[PDB]
Amino acid sequence: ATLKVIGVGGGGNNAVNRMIDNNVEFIAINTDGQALNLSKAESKIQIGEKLTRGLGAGANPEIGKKAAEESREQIEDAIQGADMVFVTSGMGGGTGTGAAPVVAKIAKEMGALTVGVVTRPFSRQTQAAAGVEAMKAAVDTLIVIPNDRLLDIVDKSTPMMEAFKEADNVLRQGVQGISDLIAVSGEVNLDFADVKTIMSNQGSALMGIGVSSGENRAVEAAKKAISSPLLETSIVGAQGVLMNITGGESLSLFEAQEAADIVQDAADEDVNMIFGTVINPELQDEIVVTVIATGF
Ligand SMILES: [Cl-]
Ligand SMILES: [Cl-]
Ligand SMILES: [Cl-]
Repeated sequence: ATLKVIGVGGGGNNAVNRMIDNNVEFIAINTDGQALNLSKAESKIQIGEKLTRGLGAGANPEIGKKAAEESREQIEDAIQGADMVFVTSGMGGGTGTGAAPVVAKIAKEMGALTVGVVTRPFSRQTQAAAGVEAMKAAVDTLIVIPNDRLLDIVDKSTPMMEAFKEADNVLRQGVQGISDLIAVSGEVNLDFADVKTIMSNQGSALMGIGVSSGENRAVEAAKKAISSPLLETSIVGAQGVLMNITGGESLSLFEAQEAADIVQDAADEDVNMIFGTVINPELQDEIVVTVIATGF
């Protein structure tokens, strides 16, 4: 499975520059031609050249949205061949904010599992909130992750793709009535209220993702999956919890039972829990635990 990481706008370009420093391709997209010159990505696309001709360096999301639509054909050609796509506009609230949803819409309408990666903190009248809402509408799964843990999505790409495929199958079948899902990785400083606005009023779920390898991998992966402030409060009171651990041939029943215990003890006593264990060679020595909390 081939992955493509697309940084949109100044923020995404800087994110992409850091992640370059494999089997993952990097694309940089921006309305600002001056900034793409500073991108280290092998694939660069300047979008909306007709639309932005004569303008200066602007911060209008609408220009970015229409810039991406003007260059739709160039974007499809660069994404062609991608199984999964990571789209992020990074720490910026300008054109990239508007272009990034369109890039995801293209990746999605091309049949690639499309993940929106949000590093910019948010919660309502900021441009950040508007962008996050727009991205949410366009992607299969939105994932919120600390800016300093950004390299994890490329470093641990194969386990992450298993987690996003799990979220995809949960949505498709409406497991435990879930119809809307946001993913979390790392020490994301948020509570359900900060994201309640932009999720469906019934069927909303939060998925924590923990990945680890080496010694005490199962314990660490399971604890990271529930260590985010967002999962710590949501897991308490959660009427339902979907728990899955996936590893390679080396995954023992001891590691699987321990991970389940850690999640069960954190969860409510009356919680309706579904436990899953999967032996998947492709993970090699990596472990990934997903914990989906619903029914708040
Ligand atoms: Cl899809
Ligand atoms: Cl930061
Ligand atoms: Cl699998």
